[PDB]
Amino acid sequence: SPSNTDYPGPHSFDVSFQQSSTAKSATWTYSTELKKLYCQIAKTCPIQIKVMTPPPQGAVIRAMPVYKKAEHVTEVVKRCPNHELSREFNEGQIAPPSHLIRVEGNSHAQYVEDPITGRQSVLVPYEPPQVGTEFTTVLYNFMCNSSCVGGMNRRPILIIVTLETRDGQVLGRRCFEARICACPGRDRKADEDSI
Amino acid sequence: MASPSNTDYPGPHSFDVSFQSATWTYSTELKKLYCQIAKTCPIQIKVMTPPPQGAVIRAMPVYKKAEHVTEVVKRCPNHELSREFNEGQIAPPSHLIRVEGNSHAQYVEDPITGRQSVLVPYEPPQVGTEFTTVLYNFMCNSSCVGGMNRRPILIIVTLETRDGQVLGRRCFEARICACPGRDRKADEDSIRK
Amino acid sequence: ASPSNTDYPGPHSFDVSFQQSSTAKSATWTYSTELKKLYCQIAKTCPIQIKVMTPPPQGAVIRAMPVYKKAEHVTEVVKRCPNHELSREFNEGQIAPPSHLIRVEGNSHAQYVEDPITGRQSVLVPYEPPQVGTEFTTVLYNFMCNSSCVGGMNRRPILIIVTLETRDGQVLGRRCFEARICACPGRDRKADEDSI
Amino acid sequence: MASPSNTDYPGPHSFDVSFQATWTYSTELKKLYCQIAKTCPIQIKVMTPPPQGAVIRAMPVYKKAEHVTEVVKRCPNHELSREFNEGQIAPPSHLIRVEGNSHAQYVEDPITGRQSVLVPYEPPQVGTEFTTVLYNFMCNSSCVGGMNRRPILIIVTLETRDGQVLGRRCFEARICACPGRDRKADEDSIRK
DNA sequence: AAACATGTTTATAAACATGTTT
DNA sequence: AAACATGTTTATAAACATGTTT
Ligand SMILES: [Zn+2]
Ligand SMILES: [Zn+2]
Ligand SMILES: [Zn+2]
Ligand SMILES: [Zn+2]
Repeated sequence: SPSNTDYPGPHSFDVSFQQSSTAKSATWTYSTELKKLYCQIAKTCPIQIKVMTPPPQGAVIRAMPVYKKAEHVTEVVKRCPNHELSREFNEGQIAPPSHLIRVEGNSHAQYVEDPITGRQSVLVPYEPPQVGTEFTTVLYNFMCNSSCVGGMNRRPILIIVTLETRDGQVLGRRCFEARICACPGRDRKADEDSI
Repeated sequence: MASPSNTDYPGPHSFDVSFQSATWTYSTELKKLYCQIAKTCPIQIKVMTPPPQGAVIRAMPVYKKAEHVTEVVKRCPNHELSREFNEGQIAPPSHLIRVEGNSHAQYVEDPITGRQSVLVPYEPPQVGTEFTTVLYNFMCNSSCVGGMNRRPILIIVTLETRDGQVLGRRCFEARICACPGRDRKADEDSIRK
Repeated sequence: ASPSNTDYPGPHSFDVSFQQSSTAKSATWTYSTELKKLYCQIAKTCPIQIKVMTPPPQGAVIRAMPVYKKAEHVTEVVKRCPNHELSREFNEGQIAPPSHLIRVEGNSHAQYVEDPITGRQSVLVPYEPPQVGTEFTTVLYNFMCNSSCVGGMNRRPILIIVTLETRDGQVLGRRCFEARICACPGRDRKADEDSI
Repeated sequence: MASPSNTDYPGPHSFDVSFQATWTYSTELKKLYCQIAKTCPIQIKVMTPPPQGAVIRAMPVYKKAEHVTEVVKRCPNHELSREFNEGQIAPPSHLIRVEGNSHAQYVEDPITGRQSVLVPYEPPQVGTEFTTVLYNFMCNSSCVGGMNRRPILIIVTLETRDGQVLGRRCFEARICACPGRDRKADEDSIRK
């Protein structure tokens, strides 16, 4: 299984989320001390990338899902069959109906599965912020609820975004739990009460 | 052309269907069958004069709401592809309604309407019995995402002639779920408005 | 392959049967004819009647072997549970291997055997014709583990396979019957009868 | 010698035992009802600190005189089972085990053949009034081959580093399948 | 024999978790 | 959001099966 350990690296690589509009019906929200994303299915979710020094030639940013619990870590993460086949979300998407993770607003994006692992992930060429901007925004879409039967089956997962060299070297990586549900607002308020 | 009818029609042979926290339960006041997925479901048929020769009983599911009638009812992709319930089995894996215990049961998909249904040759009751029994199994919960997506359905059981002329028709709403008992009691308290 | 339980009267019209089952409510054993099933308490002796219409061969013998009733289990040797195999109780000064489920009492020539390859256990007795004026040869069998014995039969129904053989193991006839070793044969048998 | 004593003896340190479902304890019948191998929390209480190598021994013994002379052990079935016996420091025969303590030491008297398990005594956590020991019982009271439904007592003894008994408390233990059911049973049974 | 004892199974019912509708 | 809807998981109680005691 792939590594899920925070490694800032040579470019002080960092992933973060802008203000999570706590306005009750927020399409997504992020608990900072739970290191957890609560996101509605398919809704666009913006991620902030910061680097302390410019990364290499054609570096890239990959996002890969994986289960949190040890008993499952071995199993790939993809869209439950019902969602892989249904008409919605698939209309005419340049992504494979299997991949739980999609990127938005970036035609240079490229999806991929590994023959040896059969692990699914999406890659995007790194691109420095625009003038007077501190972050580089990547737009993500999560295609299955974390409770789809025949898929995540209510099994927690976590996103492992990593920065890499044009040819695979791991320049840095960060991770956060991701619960893609219907009421990120409620499911977060509640999780913050279990303690 | 139009969506299959759902109006009760006893017909020349006075054709009628009826039912005898168990596997299922049937509300007569709501004419609605509550039942667990894939569990066996006994339906009693009754005629007052013998149907013709190759007379058959066909069961077809159709959405209840006008908003959905035109869409064929089928199993959700999950279940249609799952090995569970489809291993040793002659029913095409997509058909919602199957009938167990009758080798002559034939499943059919309309070549033009795309609609699916299962027939069973008509056979009078056993001697000293007043009811011919048919055993249905329903293969998807009403709530199956990808399938019924919780849209209610009607079961249209129709007595026909060897060559598909309808001679009788009875209909009932079917709610395949995990807790027929609970849910039925819910619907019953709901009208206790 | 898992030993044959097919009824086969053979050339000598081999047949096993039971005398009065004395119901008594407290019998040490009882036998249902309609269920072909023997009910009997652990270790209590069990008289079984053998009949033949023509004398069997020379070294002709009678072997009794337990085997599981259900296909799902038929491949597992039937033996005593560890508890009873290790216990001093019943193994006191017996000539019989402590692991063997079926024993025979009142016969010095009785001989226990484990198949080197199959590892199956059985007990044989040299067949002897009945005493003068008696129609049946009698064989006293003992069953050393209840059925519900944990780590042993663990409530898995068995069948006993009594067989008539030639001195050299050729089967001359074979009969079978289920065998439920319990504490209240009277109750359990009535139970099975109401059940139907 | 004679069979191990079972009379409560608080002793110089006011040694006492108590209990705060997988288990339940009847105070009127001084009896513990609990499921097999499941974890059992027992609360030790003293009023002054015991000596140095002070230990807490737990030893099981038959309740009835008809059986006291017999050592209480696991039935051959469980003793030989892979179940509960895989990675274990406790001998597979020992009925009582202690979980959550690497210092726990199992002993079998060379002469009496009796088996128990000791745990070094350590005072409660700061702000806590009780030292807690976690015990596991590896056979059902009913195990054929073993207890064979014969009732047993648990003799928890506070001892000197060299085994001189300093304190002693006892309680009957019934390891069964439904502690709730059985306790209610005995309870209704005496209410008669 | 009748009543009890005691580990397993079966049945019922709440409590959960989480998506949709009012 | 507040309420509901609807499959799962947990908790409880009965019912069983079967050996012992009275
Ligand atoms: Zn999905
Ligand atoms: Zn389905
Ligand atoms: Zn045994
Ligand atoms: Zn045991």
